[PDB]
Amino acid sequence: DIVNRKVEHVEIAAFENVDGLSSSTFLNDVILVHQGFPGISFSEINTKTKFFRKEISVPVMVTGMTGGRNELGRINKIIAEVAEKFGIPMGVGSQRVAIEKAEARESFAIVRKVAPTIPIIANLGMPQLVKGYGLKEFQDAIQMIEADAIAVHLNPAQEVFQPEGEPEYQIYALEKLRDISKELSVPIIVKESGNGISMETAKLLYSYGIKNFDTSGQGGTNWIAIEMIRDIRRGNWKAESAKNFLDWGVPTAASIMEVRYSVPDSFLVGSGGIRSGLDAAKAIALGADIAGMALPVLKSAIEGKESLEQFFRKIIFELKAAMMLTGSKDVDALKKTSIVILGKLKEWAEYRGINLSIYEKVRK
Amino acid sequence: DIVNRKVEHVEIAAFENVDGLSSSTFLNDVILVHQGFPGISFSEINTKTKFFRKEISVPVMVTGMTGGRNELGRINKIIAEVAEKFGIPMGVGSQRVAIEKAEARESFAIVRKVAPTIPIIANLGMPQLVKGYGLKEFQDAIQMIEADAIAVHLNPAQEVFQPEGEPEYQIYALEKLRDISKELSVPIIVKESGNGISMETAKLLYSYGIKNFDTSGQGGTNWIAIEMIRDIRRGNWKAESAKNFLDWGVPTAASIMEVRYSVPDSFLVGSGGIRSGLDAAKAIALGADIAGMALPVLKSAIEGKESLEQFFRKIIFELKAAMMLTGSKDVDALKKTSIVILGKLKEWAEYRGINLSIYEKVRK
Amino acid sequence: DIVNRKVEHVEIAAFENVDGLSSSTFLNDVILVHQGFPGISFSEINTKTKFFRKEISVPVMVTGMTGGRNELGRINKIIAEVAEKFGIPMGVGSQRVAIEKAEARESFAIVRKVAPTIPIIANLGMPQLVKGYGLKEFQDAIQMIEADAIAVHLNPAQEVFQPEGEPEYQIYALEKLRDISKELSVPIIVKESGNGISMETAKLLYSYGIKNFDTSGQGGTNWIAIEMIRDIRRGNWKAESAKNFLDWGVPTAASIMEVRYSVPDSFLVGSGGIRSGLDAAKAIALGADIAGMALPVLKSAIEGKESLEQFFRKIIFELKAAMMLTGSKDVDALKKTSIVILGKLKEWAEYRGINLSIYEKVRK
Amino acid sequence: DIVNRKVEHVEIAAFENVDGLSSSTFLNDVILVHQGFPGISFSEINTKTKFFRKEISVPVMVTGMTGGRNELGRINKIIAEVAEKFGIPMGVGSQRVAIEKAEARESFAIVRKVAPTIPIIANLGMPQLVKGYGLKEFQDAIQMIEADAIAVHLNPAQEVFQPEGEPEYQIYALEKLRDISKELSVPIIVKESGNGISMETAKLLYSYGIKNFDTSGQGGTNWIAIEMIRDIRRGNWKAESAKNFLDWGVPTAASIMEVRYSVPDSFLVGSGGIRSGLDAAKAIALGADIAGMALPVLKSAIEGKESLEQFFRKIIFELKAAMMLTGSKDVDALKKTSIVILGKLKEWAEYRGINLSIYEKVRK
Ligand SMILES: Cc1cc2c(cc1C)N(C[C@H](O)[C@H](O)[C@H](O)COP(=O)(O)O)c1[nH]c(=O)[nH]c(=O)c1N2
Ligand SMILES: Cc1cc2c(cc1C)N(C[C@H](O)[C@H](O)[C@H](O)COP(=O)(O)O)c1[nH]c(=O)[nH]c(=O)c1N2
Ligand SMILES: Cc1cc2c(cc1C)N(C[C@H](O)[C@H](O)[C@H](O)COP(=O)(O)O)c1[nH]c(=O)[nH]c(=O)c1N2
Ligand SMILES: Cc1cc2c(cc1C)N(C[C@H](O)[C@H](O)[C@H](O)COP(=O)(O)O)c1[nH]c(=O)[nH]c(=O)c1N2
Ligand code: DMA
Ligand code: DMA
Ligand code: DMA
Ligand code: DMA
Ligand SMILES: [Mg+2]
Ligand SMILES: [Mg+2]
Ligand SMILES: [Mg+2]
Ligand SMILES: [Mg+2]
Repeated sequence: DIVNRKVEHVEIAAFENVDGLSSSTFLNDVILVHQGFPGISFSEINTKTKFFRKEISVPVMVTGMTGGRNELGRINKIIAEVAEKFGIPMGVGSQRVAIEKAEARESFAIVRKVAPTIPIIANLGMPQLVKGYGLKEFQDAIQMIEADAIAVHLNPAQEVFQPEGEPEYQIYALEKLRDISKELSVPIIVKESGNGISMETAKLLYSYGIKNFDTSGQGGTNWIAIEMIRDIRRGNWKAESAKNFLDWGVPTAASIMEVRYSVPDSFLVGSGGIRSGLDAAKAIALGADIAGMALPVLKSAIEGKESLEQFFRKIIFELKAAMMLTGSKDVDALKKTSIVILGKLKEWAEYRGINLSIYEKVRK
Repeated sequence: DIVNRKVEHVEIAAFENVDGLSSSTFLNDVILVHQGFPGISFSEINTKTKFFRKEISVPVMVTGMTGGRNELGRINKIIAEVAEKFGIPMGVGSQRVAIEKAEARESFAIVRKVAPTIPIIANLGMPQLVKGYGLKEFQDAIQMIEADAIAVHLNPAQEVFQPEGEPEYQIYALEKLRDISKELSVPIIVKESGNGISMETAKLLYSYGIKNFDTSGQGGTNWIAIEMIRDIRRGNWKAESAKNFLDWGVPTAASIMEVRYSVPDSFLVGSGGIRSGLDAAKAIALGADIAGMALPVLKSAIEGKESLEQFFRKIIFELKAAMMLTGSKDVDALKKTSIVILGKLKEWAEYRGINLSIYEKVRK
Repeated sequence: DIVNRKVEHVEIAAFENVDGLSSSTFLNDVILVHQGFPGISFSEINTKTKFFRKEISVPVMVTGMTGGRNELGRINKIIAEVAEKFGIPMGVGSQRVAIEKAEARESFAIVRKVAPTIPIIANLGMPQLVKGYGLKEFQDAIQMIEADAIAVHLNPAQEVFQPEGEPEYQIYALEKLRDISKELSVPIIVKESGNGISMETAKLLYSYGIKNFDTSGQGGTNWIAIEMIRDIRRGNWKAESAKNFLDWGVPTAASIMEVRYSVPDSFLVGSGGIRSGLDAAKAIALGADIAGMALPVLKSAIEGKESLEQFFRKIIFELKAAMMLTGSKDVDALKKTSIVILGKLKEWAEYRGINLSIYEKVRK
Repeated sequence: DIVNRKVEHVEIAAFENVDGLSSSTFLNDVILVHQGFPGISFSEINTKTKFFRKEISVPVMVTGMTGGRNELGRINKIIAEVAEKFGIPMGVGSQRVAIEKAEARESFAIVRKVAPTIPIIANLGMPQLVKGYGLKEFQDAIQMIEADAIAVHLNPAQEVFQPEGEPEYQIYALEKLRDISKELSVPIIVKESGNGISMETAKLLYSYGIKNFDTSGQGGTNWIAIEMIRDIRRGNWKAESAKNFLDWGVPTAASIMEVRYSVPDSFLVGSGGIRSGLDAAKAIALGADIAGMALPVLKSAIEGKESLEQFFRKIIFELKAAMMLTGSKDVDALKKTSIVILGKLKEWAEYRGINLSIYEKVRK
């Protein structure tokens, strides 16, 4: 039944109009300054970077999406086996369903079988921490796929408009998280799910010992939109309310600035509407350590293994083109390449007290 | 015959194209900062607030609209009985017509019969104070519905383009108002009617002892548009002039900033184009104490009692969603939640001498 | 054949698409702050103002347009006789044609016959001052209509794209103008013709003793557009060049700011795209002493005497509405009423060194 | 093969939709302030200016485009013979092809035969300097057309998306360039090719002794677009990546500011999307010494000799009109005429540390 929500999610995300629906990443307001004389050759560009204790080929990850049933597991298999081939890390979808029903454990375990070397990242929802999940459930999720880290997702926006949502985010869940990090063998990433991390949220999380964030800003997959659709589907009256919140949240680019600025030493994934290597480059240049993608990976994986390899090839090339044309020989150079910030993103930062000068210093 | 204007008003407002016609609230320029970790549960959100001496369930009021005849009174009945059920305060329409003709007194009295506990707010027009209304007419309007307060409306824009308008706002009417507040048992609210309160007007009113304002800014019901339509209807030449003034006035959001800034200790209703709980939340967060609605309430009440209950349910839910997602446990927290101010609203405030730093201080 | 240009001008201006073609007044960037409590009555609004030695009913003038032939003179008759009735001043079109051919003298003389009391303003082009016009031609034009002042028009943009244009503006023409003002019985106004006065131009003119300006900015009648059309009409290749300059010039609102700021004690007419009393009010509020109109007056006059009276009635009413709603009892109050300056106009002023604070001081 | 790319380039540029495709020059953000009193006559406007050791009639050049085959040479012949007639300098296309195959030497040599007096500018690509071109190849290209200077083009963006591109820009190529300037009889100009020169690139080039730049910014011919088309044409997968980079680069206007600001004493050609004399005037006023055009010259030359003479006539007239209407008697006056900078260009400059005050000083 929760496994039904799992298929509905994938089905709506893949085939319905929810990518950037009434939302914006603000990435249009970010411009990488072209360098007519790059000072490097294309083939000497090096895209390698660290991902905790491992090394990855490209500063891009597939962020968690699905699992919990068979056709969901065979998607996870396609994603993971291609991810392995390209040396890029992969998060799995929420593992709640695999703690609840043991038949679902396979659709997540397949990932480590077929991707033995890349970082794999586990996934559990924050609301579970208030509803009695603790150290052992976390250890289960982790060692079920031999995870290199665990992602705890923030989705209060989604839970609110969900027909069946559990919108409970009592502060005590953070005390519990902080305790679970005491004795977890792997690091915790806190990620949003299409609505973005603000500087108040980041600072709070940091004050409880969280050092790794994933922006998941608005302008990508619109989870409010997805739940609106589920609501329309069962004539649930919340549908119309959801419509009014379609553009709620921190746009991805704003979130990257906000997190980097408020917690300078963070490890930061810039995600939420990354659709090209150009988007990925902007996010990294803007302040992220790596870029994250979900929806476009799903869409390719559904079409098949080679479709997804073609996709990763395209992303990688686009990224390298952006690096080439900014004179960035490696990921570190990209992180400090010249940018222009315009428009609504500029106004956002100004109002939010982000000093553009001290910001430029912090991102390098 | 003035009872004809009363039906025409309702008929045009309800069924013709006048909501936000060529006008804007500037509320698009206000963004509530999403909090991925709210720190509260949805069901522990408390929406209660004070409304003078009484307590109300939700920081929302129905602002005055109509009365003066029978089908107008049965609308007032539907509005008031639903308002009672939800614990939200209700203003009645201008009571001039009930001071003039005694047959109209019923269409206002019904309100207190069917809504014994919520705050009810009386209504008289400012131009009447120049045309010989005084303490007794005020007391009449008040005790005719056992009002908890009286709203005196400013409508010079409307009076100008009205075919039959009385555009007289001599300063002496304020001396009279100030004298009437001497010996009125209830407080006075001064409200606009679709064209907004500026800081010059607020400061003037304050200097005469008025402490409670209702912004009624542009971007909602367009009263200049309504009178243009009445003018077109009787081939009155003023119709075309009215067309040129369709976007005249202070946008709601600007007005809320202006009044809060210029009179910090005011009790402020933020109204004019509030159409969702999101709009209500923005207005409160921006600086209002409560949000006010008229037109969408009318439209639902015309459709029937349950239609209106469905409407209030939707508004309330939307509001609580906004509170949830900003980590606002109660109305006070919402009043000091994080916002972003962009675009034309920002330019408006900057030009008008509204220091954004001292503004942030004042709203908290 | 210069009398042919005269008819072509009127015919194109009246019946072809040239009003605000690709141009803008920037008046949308000027907002008059609505006053919910005006503090005055509509009927006590006084619209009288000085126009040199005379007094006029309304702070509006009809700026010069035509004359030089019979159907042109009967337009001038309609304009002047209605202008007399309303107590508003009128400029005539360029009188070159009446100095050249004596048969054309009637189409200008009719104006003083039918309008004995209002200020009448003569008209000669600046390029004539380089081509041997002097004190006597000026005196001729003046006493031919018993002018209360003479307007000398700047039209280099127009002359450039004119098929037959004389684009000669040698500095020496100013020495000559300065000398002609020595012994002229009436004041000189220098006006543009759809392309606006900059602060460099105003300062220069001032340094030669000119104290009265008429902005005639872009966003109204587009003279480059008119000459483009004349060019298209005789397959003259300049047509396409003219197309590229369609938005050349200082927008009216920018010009008003520029002239007022650079020459604070100037008498300033704000003209170029004034189409409503609202436009007129904005121009005056912005810094003009009076507002000027040409094209919409032509269009009405062509339709007939009563059509034009209806037009002036509409303009006057609109103006008084703007005054009413800003609490402006008279023209002086309007000149210092509260405004907001946004958008492109704001950027224009900032770049041009117009300090917004010292500007606010100067306009009062 | 390489001579095929040469024809394809011309064919796509001339007949396909690639001029300003998804790109912008930002020239809309530059406004020349109109002067109602120019202070000059149109016929006394002098458009002469220096181009290294020679004098040219107009501050405009034809920047390099083509050559390498016969129908390409007869285009070069039309361009050069008209350029001679008008006294405007002409760059040739890349001469790589004429170093490689001797049959191609004629299509470049024709230029000096038919244009004996104007400056002719040679052309070689930067990537050739890493691939073993040196002093002798440069001297070949130079004396093959008796060049007055040599342009070395930067095209890394193009090389990246080219199906057959050589994206190699190792720093060592600059050491080589700097050495080649040791013993070249003529000056070197470094030009981009549709993607613009940034201040980092300019400063770097300057630090290696380069003093002459050609902005070739985005908003004109879109070379990424051209290669996308070549890619689509051979089902090369890069096509879709190129689509994501269609608006990559420094807009022309931004580039002119950037180069002028970062290297004040530079000789600067402002090119990339110059389509009218108005565009040319803006570029010069903005900070360029001369304006450069390519695509519109190609398009006319393809139509024939007289078509191209008509084109240069139109450009020249437009330029003089702009000069007239800003009171610019000569090129120097235009270089210091009054401008307004708005919009996205303003934001670009502000973020990039271009102080608008010190900028105004530098451009005069
Ligand atoms: C079908 C599907 C299902 C999920 C998601 C995505 C999709 C499309 N995402 C959210 C995802 O990781 C990401 O943060 C956002 O979707 C924004 O990225 P994109 O815009 O999709 O690239 C997600 N996040 C998470 O932490 N737990 C979950 O189980 C899921 N579920
Ligand atoms: C039919 C109708 C009639 C009235 C009104 C409204 C409507 C729709 N409103 C104005 C109202 O209280 C409010 O200030 C504005 O309409 C802006 O709010 P909305 O945009 O309608 O939510 C109103 N105001 C008032 O003070 N006296 C009046 O009698 C009325 N009349
Ligand atoms: C038919 C016609 C002919 C003329 C004009 C206008 C029209 C429409 N105007 C220009 C006019 O006075 C004014 O400055 C501009 O037209 C801008 O005002 P409007 O936009 O027309 O209100 C004008 N100006 C002038 O000084 N001498 C002239 O003879 C004329 N000729
Ligand atoms: C057909 C064709 C071919 C070339 C070019 C252009 C065209 C249209 N241009 C680029 C040109 O000089 C200029 O920098 C850009 O095209 C921008 O100017 P326009 O937007 O074309 O005016 C060019 N540049 C260069 O340095 N070497 C080359 O051989 C060519 N090739
Ligand atoms: C984008 C996202 C976080 C999806 C999972 O949410 P959910 O509440 O359906 O899953 P679970 O309840 O298993 O966390
Ligand atoms: C928005 C508003 C005040 C409507 C009532 O106007 P009116 O002029 O019909 O009211 P009254 O009955 O007080 O004249
Ligand atoms: C707008 C304007 C100034 C029109 C008169 O121009 P013109 O050149 O036709 O008139 P004249 O030849 O009389 O200067
Ligand atoms: C715009 C431009 C530089 C076109 C020539 O590119 P190319 O790579 O064909 O030049 P080359 O012949 O030097 O490789
Ligand atoms: Mg959950
Ligand atoms: Mg009334
Ligand atoms: Mg003339
Ligand atoms: Mg090459």
